[PDB]
Amino acid sequence: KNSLALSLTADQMVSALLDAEPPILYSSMMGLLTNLADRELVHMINWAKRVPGFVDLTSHDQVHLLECAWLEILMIGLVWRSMEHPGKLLFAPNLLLDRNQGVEIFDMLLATSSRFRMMNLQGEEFVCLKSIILLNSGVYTFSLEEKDHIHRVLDKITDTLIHLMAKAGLTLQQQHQRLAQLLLILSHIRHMSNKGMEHLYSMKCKNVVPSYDLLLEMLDA
Amino acid sequence: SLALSLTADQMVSALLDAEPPIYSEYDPTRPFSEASMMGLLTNLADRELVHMINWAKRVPGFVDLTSHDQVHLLECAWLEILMIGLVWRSMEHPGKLLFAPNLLLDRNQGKCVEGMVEIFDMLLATSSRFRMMNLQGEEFVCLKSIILLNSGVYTFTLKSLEEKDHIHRVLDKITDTLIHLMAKAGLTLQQQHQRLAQLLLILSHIRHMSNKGMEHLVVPSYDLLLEMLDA
Ligand SMILES: COC(=O)/C=C/c1ccc(N(CC(F)(F)F)S(=O)(=O)[C@@H]2C[C@@H]3O[C@H]2C(c2ccc(O)cc2)=C3c2ccc(O)cc2)cc1
Repeated sequence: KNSLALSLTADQMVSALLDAEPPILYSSMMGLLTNLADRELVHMINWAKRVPGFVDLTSHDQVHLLECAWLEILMIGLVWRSMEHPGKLLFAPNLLLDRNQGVEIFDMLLATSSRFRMMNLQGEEFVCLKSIILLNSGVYTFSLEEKDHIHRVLDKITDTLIHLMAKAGLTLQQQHQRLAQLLLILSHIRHMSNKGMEHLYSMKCKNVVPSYDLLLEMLDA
Repeated sequence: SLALSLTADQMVSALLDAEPPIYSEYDPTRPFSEASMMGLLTNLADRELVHMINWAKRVPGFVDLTSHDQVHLLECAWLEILMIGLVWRSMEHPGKLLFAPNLLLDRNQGKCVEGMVEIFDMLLATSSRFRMMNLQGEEFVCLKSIILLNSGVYTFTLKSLEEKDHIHRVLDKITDTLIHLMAKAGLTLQQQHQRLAQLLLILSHIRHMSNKGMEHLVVPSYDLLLEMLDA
């Protein structure tokens, strides 16, 4: 493809993703969280359309990626928002919870926030990671041209991460180490998403996960 | 500990040397029932686990951890480790899963067990991805060791902070090792960072498959893992 996305510099990629960032939204615990997530989803769709390369995909492939990524995306945002509140999860500025208000999944989310803190994760890195989640989470479960495009965009995001690190003065060795540390946390975000989904099902909340058709209609709108 | 003093070459040699052996029951009644196929796979996994513990003990850094932390890591990783091994064995058999030399199954056979075809299809896609990437054996063994160290590190006092820090340093050494292998192969710096990312991103898919596998469902107990570690 002669795609605009593939011509982007590291700086343009960061700029696009920072510009696409949704606002931090305000708020029965499950009731509150469901209402918040539902409002977040609307923003997520519109954000996804702004991730470079995402709209080059067929509508079907866009929906597939969103279906596979949505809860991981919510989670990573939660973790980012909570990074400067040790021991707490900032679901919203008016819904900031500690463990006691929880717990298995709460504890996993808190450990991720601690990891982000210990690594001094930067906003520019965060937005790259969130975009990787969107592009990567569904890419192994899809056509050939689409997968190739996704992987080329993913490679651009890698290049962008490395450029950011090099600009901040990290040595080559530090760059590769940090890249790996950031990407390895994604496996834990996937794990938490799967546990979350298993828990949404266990609480009889199958209804609240967005369907293929819901996402499709939301993308078209 | 000297694990963190290893060179990239020594890390690769240690991991290659540590590799566990590769059979299923001879002449099982075929076709399989749901019960009989699950019986075969359970028997195979159970025997593989014993060799997995022996392998884990030889992953540089692993035995520096407390016994409790060793078991925690194995509890979190065991299914992913079995699955990556399966995917690796299956690379040169497009459309098939080489559970054992004598148990080579296609996706239609996954249908014999309720819920299993979906996991089979994900495993097959991973094998195709490894093939498309020309995954090398030296890379494979690094990735498998990453899984062991990474999967449970986020779900663990001064001691605990030192345990986590040690794990992360060993993970850093394996990263360095992967990069060295790539640089030695002649990849450009850009190509190196790209391939590293591509490989680590597949690990999130392996996680996913393990989680789904665990669900749809014979899981090894804390006590069994601990006994095997001590023996
Ligand atoms: C009646 O109220 C109750 O008793 C039940 C209370 C309760 C409350 C949360 C629980 N989880 C574990 C966590 F986050 F708490 F640690 S979670 O299921 O994995 C699930 C995941 C994550 O936390 C839940 C919630 C969610 C998502 C979609 C919905 O439609 C409704 C809720 C998430 C979320 C993350 C980021 C964000 O920006 C917005 C939402 C578990 C029991």
